[PDB]
Amino acid sequence: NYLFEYAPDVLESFPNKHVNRDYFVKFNCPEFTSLCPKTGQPDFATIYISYIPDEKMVESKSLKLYLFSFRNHGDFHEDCMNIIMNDLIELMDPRYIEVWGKFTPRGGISIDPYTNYGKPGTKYEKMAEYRMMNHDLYP
Amino acid sequence: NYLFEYAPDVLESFPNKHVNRDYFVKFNCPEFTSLCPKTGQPDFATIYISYIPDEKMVESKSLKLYLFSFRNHGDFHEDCMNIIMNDLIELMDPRYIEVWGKFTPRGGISIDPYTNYGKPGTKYEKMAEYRMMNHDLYPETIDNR
Amino acid sequence: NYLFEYAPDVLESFPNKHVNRDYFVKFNCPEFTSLCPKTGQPDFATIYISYIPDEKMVESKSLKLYLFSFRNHGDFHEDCMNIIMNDLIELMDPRYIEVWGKFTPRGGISIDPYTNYGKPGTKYEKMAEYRMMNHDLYPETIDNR
Amino acid sequence: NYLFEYAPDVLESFPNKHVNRDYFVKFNCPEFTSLCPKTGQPDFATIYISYIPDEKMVESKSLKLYLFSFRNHGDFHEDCMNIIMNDLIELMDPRYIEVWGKFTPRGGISIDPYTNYGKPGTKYEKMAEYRMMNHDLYPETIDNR
Amino acid sequence: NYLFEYAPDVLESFPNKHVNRDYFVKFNCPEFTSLCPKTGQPDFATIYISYIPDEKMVESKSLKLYLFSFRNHGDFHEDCMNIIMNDLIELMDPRYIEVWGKFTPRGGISIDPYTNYGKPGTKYEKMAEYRMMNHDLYPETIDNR
Amino acid sequence: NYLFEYAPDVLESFPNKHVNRDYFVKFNCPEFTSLCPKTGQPDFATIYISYIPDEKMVESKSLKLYLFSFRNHGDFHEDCMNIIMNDLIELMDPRYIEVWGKFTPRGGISIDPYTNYGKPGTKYEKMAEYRMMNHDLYPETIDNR
Amino acid sequence: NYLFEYAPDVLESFPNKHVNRDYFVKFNCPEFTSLCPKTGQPDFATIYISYIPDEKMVESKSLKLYLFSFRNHGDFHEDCMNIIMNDLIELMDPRYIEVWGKFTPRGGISIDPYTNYGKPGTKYEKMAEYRMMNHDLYPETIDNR
Amino acid sequence: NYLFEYAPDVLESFPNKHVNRDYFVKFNCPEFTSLCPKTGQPDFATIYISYIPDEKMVESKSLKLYLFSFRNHGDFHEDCMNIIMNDLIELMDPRYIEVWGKFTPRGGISIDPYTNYGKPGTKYEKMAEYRMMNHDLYP
Amino acid sequence: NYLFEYAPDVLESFPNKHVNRDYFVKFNCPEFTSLCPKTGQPDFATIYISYIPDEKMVESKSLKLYLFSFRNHGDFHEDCMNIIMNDLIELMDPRYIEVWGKFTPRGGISIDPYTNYGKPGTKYEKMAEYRMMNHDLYPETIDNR
Amino acid sequence: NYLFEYAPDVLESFPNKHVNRDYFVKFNCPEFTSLCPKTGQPDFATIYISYIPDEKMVESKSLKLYLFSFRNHGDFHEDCMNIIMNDLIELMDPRYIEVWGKFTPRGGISIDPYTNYGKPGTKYEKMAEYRMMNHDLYPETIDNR
Ligand SMILES: *C(=N)c1c[nH]c2nc(N)[nH]c(=O)c12
Ligand SMILES: *C(=N)c1c[nH]c2nc(N)[nH]c(=O)c12
Ligand SMILES: *C(=N)c1c[nH]c2nc(N)[nH]c(=O)c12
Ligand SMILES: *C(=N)c1c[nH]c2nc(N)[nH]c(=O)c12
Ligand SMILES: *C(=N)c1c[nH]c2nc(N)[nH]c(=O)c12
Ligand SMILES: *C(=N)c1c[nH]c2nc(N)[nH]c(=O)c12
Ligand SMILES: *C(=N)c1c[nH]c2nc(N)[nH]c(=O)c12
Ligand SMILES: *C(=N)c1c[nH]c2nc(N)[nH]c(=O)c12
Ligand SMILES: [Mg+2]
Ligand SMILES: [Mg+2]
Ligand SMILES: [Mg+2]
Ligand SMILES: [Mg+2]
Ligand SMILES: [Mg+2]
Ligand SMILES: [Mg+2]
Ligand SMILES: [Mg+2]
Ligand SMILES: [Mg+2]
Repeated sequence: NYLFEYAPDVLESFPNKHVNRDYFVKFNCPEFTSLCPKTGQPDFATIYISYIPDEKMVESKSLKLYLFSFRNHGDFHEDCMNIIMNDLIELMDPRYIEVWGKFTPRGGISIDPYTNYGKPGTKYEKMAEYRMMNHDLYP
Repeated sequence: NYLFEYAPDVLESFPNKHVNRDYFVKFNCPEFTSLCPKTGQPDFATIYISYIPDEKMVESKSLKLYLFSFRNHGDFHEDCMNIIMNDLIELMDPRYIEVWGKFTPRGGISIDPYTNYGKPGTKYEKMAEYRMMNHDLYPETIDNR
Repeated sequence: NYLFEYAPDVLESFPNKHVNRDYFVKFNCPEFTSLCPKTGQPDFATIYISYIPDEKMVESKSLKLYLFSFRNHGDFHEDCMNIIMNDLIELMDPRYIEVWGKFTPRGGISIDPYTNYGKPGTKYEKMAEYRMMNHDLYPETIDNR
Repeated sequence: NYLFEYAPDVLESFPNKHVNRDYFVKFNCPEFTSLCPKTGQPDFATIYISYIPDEKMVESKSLKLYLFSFRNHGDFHEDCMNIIMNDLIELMDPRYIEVWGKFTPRGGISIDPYTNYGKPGTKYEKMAEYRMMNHDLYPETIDNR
Repeated sequence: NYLFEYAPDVLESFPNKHVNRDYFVKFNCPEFTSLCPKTGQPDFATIYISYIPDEKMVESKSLKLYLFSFRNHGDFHEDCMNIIMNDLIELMDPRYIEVWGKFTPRGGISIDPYTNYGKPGTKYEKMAEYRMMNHDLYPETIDNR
Repeated sequence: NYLFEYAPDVLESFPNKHVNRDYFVKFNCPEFTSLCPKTGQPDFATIYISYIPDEKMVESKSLKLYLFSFRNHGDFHEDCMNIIMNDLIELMDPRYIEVWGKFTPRGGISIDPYTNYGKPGTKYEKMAEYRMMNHDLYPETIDNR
Repeated sequence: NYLFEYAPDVLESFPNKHVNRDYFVKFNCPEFTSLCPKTGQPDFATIYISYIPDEKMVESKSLKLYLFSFRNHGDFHEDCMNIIMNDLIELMDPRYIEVWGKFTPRGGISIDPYTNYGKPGTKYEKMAEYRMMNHDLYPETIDNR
Repeated sequence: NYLFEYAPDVLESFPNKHVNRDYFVKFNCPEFTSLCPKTGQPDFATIYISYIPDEKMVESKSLKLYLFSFRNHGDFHEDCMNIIMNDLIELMDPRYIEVWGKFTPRGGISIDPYTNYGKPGTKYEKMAEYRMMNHDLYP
Repeated sequence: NYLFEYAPDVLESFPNKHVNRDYFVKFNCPEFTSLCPKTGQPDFATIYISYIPDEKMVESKSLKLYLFSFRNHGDFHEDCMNIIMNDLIELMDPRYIEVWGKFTPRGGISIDPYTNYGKPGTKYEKMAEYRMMNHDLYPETIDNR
Repeated sequence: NYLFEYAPDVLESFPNKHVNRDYFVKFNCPEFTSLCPKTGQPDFATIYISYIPDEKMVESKSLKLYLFSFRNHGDFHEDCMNIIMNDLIELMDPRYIEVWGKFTPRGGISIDPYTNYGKPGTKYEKMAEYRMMNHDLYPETIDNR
């Protein structure tokens, strides 16, 4: 009973009851897999998704169906992370978000795509830039 | 007989005998459990609470009884952490507090909410903000085993 | 072009380099996944496969593909570990084989099936029998994280 | 929506498609909790349950509900392990089963009861006596942390 | 209040509801401490106590009270493991019991006494001998850190 | 003989032969134990104490004697880490010092107090604040085993 | 001032208060050091001694002083283990003793001598022989790190 | 200053001062390497050597030069172990000996050659057979 | 046909698949060995090599061979780790590279050299500089076994 | 044949063939032992020594003899770490050095002194202050075993 072709319509949110404070929520996602765009051969990752909400929070079970909808779909690793992040923004429009994918290595290349976004003009935009900068120093 | 419905009133406090300095007290709470509000399904976590006290300290036995009262209480994980923190800010009026909840997976996915608080306009507010900006730069590895 | 419906036909063998000898060959697959028959929801495991060949060895590439062929097959985990063992037995006529499966949890519970075989009448059958009587005397610590 | 008063009847089985082979299945159950009989206070454990089937497997979702069904039932740990074992023997009439429960400490002491059973008059009874007599020759280091 | 000088009387038992089976129960006890009989200097150990009950079980809190009773009691470690064993034999009349204590080092050398018992005349007696013959065949690495 | 009620006087110091440099010395102290002030029930912790000396160092055996002096002394853990810190500040007048205690759990919850200090007015004072601001950013996994 | 030349005379013993049963006492001795007889080069080991006592027990402090006396004493590792055991058989007249020495590598190569002894014509002689026949069936992994 | 072509003459022994008792000595040897006989490509192992002496013991430093003398020599893994064991017998003529080589795996094959020998006719001959039998059950 | 005298010429490169990106590529060599210049005696290590490519990647086969070419080269370990880094830099023009070396002990002491580089002027040079300032803040426990 | 009374003069250096690059070299030294100054009793440690060279490397065989040279010399642990650091600064005049000593426990307490140095007025002095101020933010678990 499961969309395994790409399905952002599945994502869902509930209100944040604590808009006064900045807090962090992290989803750990070790069951992520999707198709590789050229070969067609499955790829696998743990996805770590962290966000500071503004007014809307993503619902867990809807994030899980969302993540499954990748199982039978192909696009690259970097884009894949931007896709996930952008839908999550579209969904929540949060103060801050980051999506870090850790793919099983293939040739010694730990292909570990990292993206983030802070709300434009705000102190989050600078936190993005700062966290991004940090990311490489010890990934 | 224990009360397993939500009970902020249990919480008790005693005077900090060492107000003149900043120190950190941590509680490790591996035995935490509650209900998913939509499902009724139980959910489990380890909660870390750390706080620099001002004039009042939380008494452990009461923190135990307080965390038990979640046992048959539905709420989303993110709310619980915020609610636990608020009851503690209300009881204690701390310089600084953080509550970090690490829940066991559902549907493959586990939720780690982290909230903090510094006393407004003080060096602790800026502290809350530095530890938020910097929270979890190096996320630990999670395989669900 | 990869088959994501169950596909035994993709398994291939080659001549064992030392028939003279008993050596274990070990395969370790951290990315097996299949469907769960009741609900359609995906399942995840690391499969450990060890065997002592007679004349034939499984071509390690083709085993990878074989395992990916489970990605849309729907079966229970116990059954899967037995299908994989059987298919490998049919392909290879091994002296000894075992397949151990470590699933990620569902509902808080994870399921580790372990199945073995040794050639009937041989000391390999004695070996499989002893390994079953002694399997997992000390289960590893599991907290779903 | 869920039963949390003790309910054996929630247990479900399905046929073993591989009756003619001995294999092991393990359930890791890190989310168990019940009440202490005198005090009323919550107990916590990881339960490991490994069993060899004959004709009936226990369905995991149903084992889940069955384990939940202990959240508000009080019993001593030793009892609980034997009750769980007994309701699983009832349900499935298996060749061999073991239940090993590892509880969080109280008063500094933690209690880890281990119970097994092999179908009487068979090699499995001997496996039980063997696994019992060799039980925990090397107990894992415990420091309560 | 809490008796800190030695106290067998505290120990309490309750019937075994499952006498018709053999099962093990273990107590992990990482908080034990006692006195050295010449010097008067405290010593510390983790004690493991595993036993197969017959009709009576030891009540957990009474055990914590019984082990507290060594806090200001002088004895050598070898004697303490035996005394502890004897008081529990006397209270319980168990089918089998063992007491393994791991002490923290002194002058560079730690002492790990291990004593057991089985009901004289029975298969449990032979158990004790087997477990004693085979005790600690692979001793763990200790580096005093 | 050995004083088991609290005793600052025992502490002793000796000159630092290397005052013209900053260096750290740590004491690992896994054998500490004390009383709970309402109940009277013993508690246990590993305490880490690290400090940067100025002119005086703490003499190791005197420290063991000083920590013994809490064995029959009632206090809460938060106060003990501070008292310990104050007696060593008073004895030593160190450039920097911290005392981190990790207690064993009670009713499921362990308390890890962390306090520090640096000479007021100096760069060490800023050290203390930095180490306090950045304390325990990644708290360790505790499961009470 | 301590004596660091070989000194069997230091060893002291006290009565076993529990002669009526067989129990094992283990000493972990991580701090053992001596000299290579040809080189003068110091050599280091961890020694495990385990023994079922008869009427006499070795006193730890004396075992400490005894093992120190190797500090400036040359002998091959295999001899030391045999000599340590003999001094202990001479002092104690035990039912059973084993001494297992694990030395740190020289020239890439480390030497693990293991010796044992059962009281002649008794069930302990047969014990010495069973634990010799079976010694180290599963050697632990050594990489020199 | 080191024989790296095969050199059994290097081995050396000293008397056993305790001929009354059966005891075990084990050498752990993680620095073993030699040449593979066909390809010519280096192979690597930990060698665990255990013996119960009779009257003569092997000297450590001479066992180390002996082991080095393999560095530049080629023969198979199984033979290699029998070679080491046989020289050690020739040297010591012990009550019991076993040589277990654990080579870095190459294709998933843990090529872990195990040989032993008990003194012919004695209770060691049966201990050999028994330990050999044990070896496979959990190697 | 393999060269066992030092042979840089055997290293080969290929086009980086994602120049667009920063990914670490990691090589892990558990079987490096070379000669020690003073004494002629062989030396052993595990070499860890990580780098961020620009346009070129080292062909992993040829790196294996390159490393085997040290088998009769005589040099110190610090020098070796630098020769290997240099040769890799010359071959690949990497953005960032580091080589960490873990030798087996000689005389009781083991030597772990660590060397890095980042393209001069780039943020990679900032990266190498920070990694050197922060390298091995917590050395792993080493007991030569 | 060997010096075991303290002897700085045994230290030897050789030129750095890679002067124009900062790199780290670590010495793991698990075999260290000295005498306690008052008691006369043997002390034991693992010493970690990491340093960045300028023009002179310390030769390891000579560091070996230098460390042996402490076997019969008495000093306190804190002193010994500073003496070792100082004789190594003398010998090599390096960009940066640290000596971290981890000693076996006495009276329950073990002492782990950490000392560093960066060449004064340079970036290395800042690295020392940094590595000092961030020293041991997470102390390793110690249980004395
Ligand atoms: C149940 N506890 C539950 C169900 N869906 C959830 N979504 C989020 N974000 N958090 C929860 O705690 C959820
Ligand atoms: C889904 N795969 C599923 C649902 N219930 C199960 N029960 C058992 N025993 N095994 C499974 O794989 C199950
Ligand atoms: C509470 N669960 C409790 C209290 N006392 C106990 N004693 C034993 N043996 N087992 C328990 O589970 C106990
Ligand atoms: C003190 N507890 C002490 C001192 N010496 C001892 N020797 C032995 N064997 N056992 C002890 O418990 C000892
Ligand atoms: C007993 N030691 C005890 C009981 N309750 C406590 N609460 C706090 N906060 N600290 C303690 O040390 C406590
Ligand atoms: C020095 N301790 C040394 C030198 N050679 C030895 N050979 C053997 N077998 N044992 C030793 O302890 C040796
Ligand atoms: C032999 N390789 C050797 C001998 N002495 C050494 N000293 C140092 N520092 N490094 C080495 O590789 C050495
Ligand atoms: C013995 N080595 C000893 C005795 N007391 C000591 N105190 C300190 N601080 N350091 C030591 O190394 C000590
Ligand atoms: Mg995990
Ligand atoms: Mg885990
Ligand atoms: Mg623990
Ligand atoms: Mg240890
Ligand atoms: Mg733990
Ligand atoms: Mg090791
Ligand atoms: Mg080691
Ligand atoms: Mg330890």
